[PDB]
Amino acid sequence: MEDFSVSASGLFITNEGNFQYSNATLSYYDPATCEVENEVFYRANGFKLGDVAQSMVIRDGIGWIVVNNSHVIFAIDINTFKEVGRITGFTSPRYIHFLSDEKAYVTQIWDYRIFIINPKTYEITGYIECPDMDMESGSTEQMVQYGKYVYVNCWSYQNRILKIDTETDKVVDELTIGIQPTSLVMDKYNKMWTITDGGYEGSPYGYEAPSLYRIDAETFTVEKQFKFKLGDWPSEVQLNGTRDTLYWINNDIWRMPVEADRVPVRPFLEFRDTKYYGLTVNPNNGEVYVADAIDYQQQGIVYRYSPQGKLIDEFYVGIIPGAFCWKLEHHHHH
Ligand code: CNC
Ligand SMILES: [Cl-]
Repeated sequence: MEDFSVSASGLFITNEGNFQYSNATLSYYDPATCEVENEVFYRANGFKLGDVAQSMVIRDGIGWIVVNNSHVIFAIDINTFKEVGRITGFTSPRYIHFLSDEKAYVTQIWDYRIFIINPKTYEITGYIECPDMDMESGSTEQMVQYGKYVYVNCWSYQNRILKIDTETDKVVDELTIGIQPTSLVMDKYNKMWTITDGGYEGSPYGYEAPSLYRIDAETFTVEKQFKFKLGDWPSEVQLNGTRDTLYWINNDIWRMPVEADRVPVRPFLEFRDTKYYGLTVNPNNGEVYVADAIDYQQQGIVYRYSPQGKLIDEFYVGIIPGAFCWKLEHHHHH
């Protein structure tokens, strides 16, 4: 076991590792020193994260790491990386969304329910049943808040956004769109963005040209749709800190102002026959980080770009780096 006491400002990278090989890891990058630290959860705690580290949220000095195929969320000190607690019993957890210190939602694959937890006591307290959904093909994924409502995309073998009333913990509406919306963000106009992966060739569920959608939160209606090419396998809508510039992965890294009527001809970062897989925008300074899985086998590489697309830095992370979590001392945005 190793003692860490890292920067007040930094960047976590979760590494999924290889599904069913239990080689998921956590990386910590200091943008001021341009130094990366790899395998920091193992190094700090003396045991493995597990299988498919999916996502991470930082709240009140604690990092909540979702380990999808280990049925657990780890709570860590964001400075020492030491575990302060864990929640077990998740079917196959995906994303955590906090409503309070005592209430959060945890989405699942292979379950038709969203888990309700108490992060304070580290307990599962209840379940939200998704309509028209079973265990065999169930999927809830990313979440955004809109007043008293949480919106959630249904990804694997699903084609819906659900609306949850957080005051009753019930799904109160749904919207059917293209198959397998991957990810969900809310822009500063309270308009949601989601991008579909289009399924895959030979899928028992579907295989189609994928789309990027803008969905008004108030009317819960599609306002814009940008359809791509059959065989495209897009992912990971991401916003800048002012929530007026959208990024996503579709071979290339794409950038579009949220009020645009057309996807720009030119991508932010050109495809280079690798596997762009993870994406984030520094919420304070607009710097763009691209996690490249390369070939899903070797150590991944993160590329750090200026908001104008000029390379700043590049560093190795773990295998299949999938997600980022910002550790910021101050947020410039409200
Ligand atoms: C590439 C890939 C990946 N996939 Co697929 C995705 N997205 N996937 C695919 C594709 C594989 C073929 C291709 N076009 O390249 C593709 C699009 C067909 C696919 C399909 C699926 N995938 C699916 C899921 C959910 C997953 N996939 C990942 C394994 C997920 C991977 C991410 C990860 N962290 O592992 C992943 C990004 C990289 C796998 C890889 O090539 N590794 C390198 C390779 C050398 O190692 P490998 O051990 O031989 O990998 C093989 C397996 O991973 C297998 N496989 C891939 N996905 C699954 C899912 C399941 C349930 C099973 C049993 C096997 C697989 O295919 C690979 C090629 O043989 C996953 C961990 C991503 C995630 N972070 O959630 C996740 C499984 C989570 C879980 N707890 O079950 C689908 C259910 C998604 C969907 N509804 O479209 C579906 C299931 C197919 C099935 N039942 O076999
Ligand atoms: Cl680790």
